[PDB]
Amino acid sequence: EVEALEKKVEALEWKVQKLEKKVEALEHGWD
Amino acid sequence: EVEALEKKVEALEWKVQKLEKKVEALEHG
Amino acid sequence: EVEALEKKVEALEWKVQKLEKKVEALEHGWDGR
Repeated sequence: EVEALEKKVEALEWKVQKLEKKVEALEHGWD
Repeated sequence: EVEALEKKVEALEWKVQKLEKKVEALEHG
Repeated sequence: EVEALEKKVEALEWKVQKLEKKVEALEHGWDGR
């Protein structure tokens, strides 16, 4: 059960860092 | 303790999915 | 182990909430957008 939780958190941490990059690009008008 | 964590992870999982869809829209129209 | 999950989860909540604010601001064009 906590092993399953840990995989879920690892994937969230990934999705969230990708979201952070996308949102910063949008905020800053990057590129 | 663990059950409470499971609730928090589900809540986060849902919010991140909504974020992904909205950000994706934002990148198009 | 479980203590570590709990801190990771807490971090995520702060970041996810920051992301929602930013994304809503972008979507509604708040404060010039």
